[PDB]
Amino acid sequence: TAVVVVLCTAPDEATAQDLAAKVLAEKLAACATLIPGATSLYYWEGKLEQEYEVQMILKTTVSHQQALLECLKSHHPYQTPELLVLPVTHGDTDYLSWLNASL
Amino acid sequence: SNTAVVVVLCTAPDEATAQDLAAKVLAEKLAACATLIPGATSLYYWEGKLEQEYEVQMILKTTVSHQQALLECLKSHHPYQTPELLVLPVTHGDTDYLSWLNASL
Amino acid sequence: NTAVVVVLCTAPDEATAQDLAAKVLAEKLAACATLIPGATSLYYWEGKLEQEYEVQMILKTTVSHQQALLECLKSHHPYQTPELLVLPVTHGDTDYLSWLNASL
Repeated sequence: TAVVVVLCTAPDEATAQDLAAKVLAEKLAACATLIPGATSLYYWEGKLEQEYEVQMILKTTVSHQQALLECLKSHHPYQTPELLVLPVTHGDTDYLSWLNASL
Repeated sequence: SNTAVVVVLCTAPDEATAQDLAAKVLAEKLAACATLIPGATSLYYWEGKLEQEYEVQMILKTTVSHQQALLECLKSHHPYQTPELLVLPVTHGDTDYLSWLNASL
Repeated sequence: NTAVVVVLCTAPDEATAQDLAAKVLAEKLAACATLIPGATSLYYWEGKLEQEYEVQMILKTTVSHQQALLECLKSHHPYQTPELLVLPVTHGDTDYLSWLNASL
């Protein structure tokens, strides 16, 4: 029942949008915030890369994190996309139960 | 020594609301600073219906001793019924920056 | 694999954000950097409600490199005391975390 935030990035809004809609429909996450207009830098096969991406912030619970990450990975176009889980130590009571009631 | 700090996530319907919300909690000294990232889209089922709304992502910084009050303040002034209100722990940061946040409160 | 963390840093503009990112990536203090332009930073400064348009940075590194990353980011940052906060990562895709660790 403990809530966690999940970070993921997608190559464009379309991919991010149905990636979100898919895990939401599967009830593996209660909410998804998409932030386009981003840029990520990193090395890949020896070269510094700079890609345009959409930042995804999903909310779920510890109990569903593994399943959410699996689902996101399988549907994600990349082989190994960004999939990170951050802990939440506190939140509005009403928002937390709505969120739990949604999974 | 500095009190532990936290990051608060909250979304507002538009830039004007995000700004009023931020100014309010900054004035109340419940938040040291706030970052507003407009252009966001939130997807979630609301009462069985898949919604897709334009949102302004807010990231507020404060200390653990003010988090409870910050959330309550944000909830009161927020137009939404059940606004997103989550708190993430900051396990480390630049000492000087952490002092400024503490001093600001 | 060492525990992974996320570092938040705010830059005054894209040029600075990208240079900071390129720099720490080259020094191997971070494995990835996500830059989000168009962000607004509100806070009080000696009586004035400051409203700066800045760039939100999200960097990925490990706990064994967090201090060095912060020190490199700070000194290369044009500001004297920029936002530098570390958030813990409690879990993640095994292959992604392995790649983050391998990158450092």
